[PDB]
Amino acid sequence: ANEQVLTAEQVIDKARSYLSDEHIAFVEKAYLYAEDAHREQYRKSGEPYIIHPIQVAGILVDLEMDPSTIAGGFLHDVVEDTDVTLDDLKEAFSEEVAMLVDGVTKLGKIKYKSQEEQQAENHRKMFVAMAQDIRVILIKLADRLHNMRTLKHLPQEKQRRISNETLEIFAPLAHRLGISKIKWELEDTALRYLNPQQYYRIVNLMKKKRAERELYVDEVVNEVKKRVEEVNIKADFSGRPKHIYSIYRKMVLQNKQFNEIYDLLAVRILVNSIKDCYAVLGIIHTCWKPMPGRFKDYIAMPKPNMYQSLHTTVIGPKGDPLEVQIRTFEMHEIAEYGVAAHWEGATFEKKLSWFREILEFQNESTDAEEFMESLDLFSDMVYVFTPKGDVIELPSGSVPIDFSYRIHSEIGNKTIGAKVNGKMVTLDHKLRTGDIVEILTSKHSYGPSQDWVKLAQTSQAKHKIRQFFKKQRREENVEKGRELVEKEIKNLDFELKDVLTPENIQKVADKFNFSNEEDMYAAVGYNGITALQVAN
Amino acid sequence: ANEQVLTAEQVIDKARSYLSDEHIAFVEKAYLYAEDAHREQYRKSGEPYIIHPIQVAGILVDLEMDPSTIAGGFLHDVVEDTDVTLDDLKEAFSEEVAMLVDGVTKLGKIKYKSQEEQQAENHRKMFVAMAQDIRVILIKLADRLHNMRTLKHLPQEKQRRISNETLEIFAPLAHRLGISKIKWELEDTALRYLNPQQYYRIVNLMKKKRAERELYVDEVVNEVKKRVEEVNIKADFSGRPKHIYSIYRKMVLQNKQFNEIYDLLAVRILVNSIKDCYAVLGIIHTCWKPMPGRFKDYIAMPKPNMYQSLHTTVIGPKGDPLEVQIRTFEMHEIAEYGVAAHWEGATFEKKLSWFREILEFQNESTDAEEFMESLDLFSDMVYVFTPKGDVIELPSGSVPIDFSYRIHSEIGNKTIGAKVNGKMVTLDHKLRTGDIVEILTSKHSYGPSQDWVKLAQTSQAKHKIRQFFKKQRREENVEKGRELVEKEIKNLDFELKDVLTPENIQKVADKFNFSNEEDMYAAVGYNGITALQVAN
Ligand SMILES: [Mn+2]
Ligand SMILES: [Mn+2]
Repeated sequence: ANEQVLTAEQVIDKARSYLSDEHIAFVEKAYLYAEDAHREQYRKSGEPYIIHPIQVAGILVDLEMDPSTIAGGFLHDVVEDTDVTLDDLKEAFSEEVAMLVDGVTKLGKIKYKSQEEQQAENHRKMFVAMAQDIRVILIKLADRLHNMRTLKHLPQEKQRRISNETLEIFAPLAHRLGISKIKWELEDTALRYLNPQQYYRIVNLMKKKRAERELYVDEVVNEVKKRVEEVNIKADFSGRPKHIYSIYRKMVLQNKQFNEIYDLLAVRILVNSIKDCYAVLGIIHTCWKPMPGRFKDYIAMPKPNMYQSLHTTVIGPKGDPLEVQIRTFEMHEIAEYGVAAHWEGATFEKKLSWFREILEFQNESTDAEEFMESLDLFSDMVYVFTPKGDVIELPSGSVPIDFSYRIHSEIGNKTIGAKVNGKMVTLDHKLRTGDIVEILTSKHSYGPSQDWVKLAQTSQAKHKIRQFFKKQRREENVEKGRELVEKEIKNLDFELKDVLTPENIQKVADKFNFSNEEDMYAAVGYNGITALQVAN
Repeated sequence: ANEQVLTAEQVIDKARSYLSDEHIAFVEKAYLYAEDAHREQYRKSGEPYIIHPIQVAGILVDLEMDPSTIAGGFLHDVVEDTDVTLDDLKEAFSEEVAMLVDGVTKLGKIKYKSQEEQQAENHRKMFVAMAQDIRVILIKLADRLHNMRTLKHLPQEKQRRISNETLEIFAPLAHRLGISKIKWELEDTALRYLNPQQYYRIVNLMKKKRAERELYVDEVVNEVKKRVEEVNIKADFSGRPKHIYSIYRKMVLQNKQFNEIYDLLAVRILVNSIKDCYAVLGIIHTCWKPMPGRFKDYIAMPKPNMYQSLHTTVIGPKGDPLEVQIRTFEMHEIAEYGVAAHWEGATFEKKLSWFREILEFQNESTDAEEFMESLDLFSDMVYVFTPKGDVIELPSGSVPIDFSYRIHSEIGNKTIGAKVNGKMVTLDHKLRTGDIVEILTSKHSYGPSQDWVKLAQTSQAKHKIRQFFKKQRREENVEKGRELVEKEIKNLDFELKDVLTPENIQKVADKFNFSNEEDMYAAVGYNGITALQVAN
């Protein structure tokens, strides 16, 4: 059960799968240089020299990085391990590859610090100063990952020290950049050496219940898709296996004994848009009761490492907890491969600076690893729920009036009150995201008031209110131009015309050839003398 | 048939409908000052003095402008018409109101220019220099609108000269700012004096056919909503009456005789989102054949005056032409009341500068009033059609692979070719917006290739391709770890084990307690010696 060592041709072809011929030639020259560098110069364990740089470059290609990063990973242990120097590499390929390799070597030359967070900050500072980018950090993370994969050949004390350095520096740094695969693998492979007893205990504890958990998952997945595809929203997804080191992270927390750890490796749901995300949220909330306070909105409040999802723990099946996760495919790419997945005339000027800034804030974020509300009122769209499960979007600052007019026009016109998550609110009340809103309606009502056009936020609601008021004005002027001028014209003189009310007078009113007959009456709301002389 | 003169209390209450008490006090003080300014100082025609500023301020409130603009409209004819000077106004209220009133008066003091476009540019330059904003321009447009409304009391030559100045300067300027109501009213009321014969001819020509046109509309509206509400997308809308001066604009064009003017005052459709706009577009294209080249996308290529809609002329009912318009409610607010509808610590710094820039480009846009493709590849979402009418969104640069994977996962995996609007295209072909795409599918196919992950643009398609390749790798390693090691272990020695193939060896393979039994076979794709010794 050891994943094999890949050859160089496979890595070159997998890089060719997403690169052009020039980058392929660059990485091939780098590979040949790395081969000719350590020739007749092998490891202490007797294993060939090029296996380690080849695996580092393969892990880097697995992240699909820039060709300079892959060349540096091929040439990361060439300067101080062989006769080739830094000037040789700078003359060979470029100055940037030299910077990357020199940074990797410098971070290989580490120093002890009195404090732990301070040595983490020193490892961060070396990078940030020598490379605002992560290319050096990525190459070093690949080096450490391959070291963790081939650690069993080393003495046990060295194994434990390397695993400690990984758990205290490299794995939290990988978490800082959003690269989650490397984080999980480093954490698991470090716990395997630091505490093999707890590692295998967690493994064989997950073993017994993962069968009934697969059944729980399959059933909940089936029900979820059967109730989601009805609202005509497609979503490819699967179950999320909870990795071991997170189990130990919550396990060592004395309160969170393994039994009834409330996260129980629930299902993730990948979908196309954010509105679809919140629709799936509402559907899951309507299919099962959510546990209070167990909802986390990492979309409107993204994690500082760009993580973006939606977590909610519900009652679900027979088993009490299930913490469903919902995110989009871009959000999945981010939450999986961080900046490397994210990675214009010059696309490397603002990129590395923003990455340095996100790392300079993620240091403080790692000093307090949990929620630690960040920054905000930046989001423009709030997604509100209907009690049945439907989720509708509104501009931030929208009122329940906008909600009602978004549901239906007639439903909006006859609005009286509003209930936000079971609370009698005012129509002026602002709408947050996620809260469930239901409006009070009755056809026995005149309609809106003059204040509705002011306190509304959605343009649609304002438009419909203007339309309603204009219709009312038209009917008002028509009632005037019927009754008031039906008397005012010839109060006594039309007594015959009050006896005989024919349609020929309609025709003599049509010779004015205004827009409409209803308009023939509506114009009277302004002028009353025109039809006063043409009563003939 | 003359719309009445509104009082001051009505305008103050309508401003109160969307303002606070302080702005109401400001506009009330401005109104009282305007009343006491021209007291015992009436017009040449004998009409009271305050009617004109009151109507100007009422038109400004109808646009719901800032209180300073309404105060200036109340006080636009106070400086040079009364004893009150500019310093009096500057000491009374502020410096900004003084700037606005002085600009209005300066543009009332106009100069003749040798060229027509040059005098239009002079009228633009006076504004832009004295006010990068439109507040002065808005007050002057309201002044000119009220002058056009009360023009019948003036001599005919003065009527025609004022209407000419309106048609050559004020109406095109209102069009420059996107304010369309004022543009239409000014154009119609100017054509009424400049060419009453053609005005009333167009009126009584529209009269005869507008009945059958109302029938055509009602029927098309009914069919459209009946076929749109089925796809579960709501849209409030109505018919769009074609104003008279546009009829004359196309009529004076010798080719476009009134008969079969291809625009025939078709229906507009207001909807919530842009995706809904293009969905309505596809539905209308599937219900009736579109006329070639009669489609205009003013959403992806907005008019320089911020106009944003979607026009398409189709065959429709018995009658040959019908040019349906589709836009959102924000787009409707824009296309109706321009910048005044559009109108942060300081919200007036960038606003007026951007408005000045849009006017400095709309001058050139008015020198060539028609399409005049502007700027671009700025839009991020391309909306593609399915031949049935469904419209799906993609990121710009998406390939038909992304389209197929967006339709369905299985449909995507078995993709072979693609047809864009009836043309056999490559899967590498980039997708424009609006074109109809249909992919070729067949379950007799292995699946994607290594190039698909590269040339795809949607993250969802890349994710599904990675998943497919990983499933194939798993099954490949399982086939290996069945056959190759089923022989390689004990080629002759397991002849008994080839005779007896029981499930107890499955149990001795389960004592390794790896993840899954399928994983018990999949791990053999890397290591083949572990199960070689435990054949017992
Ligand atoms: Mn190394
Ligand atoms: Mn005036």
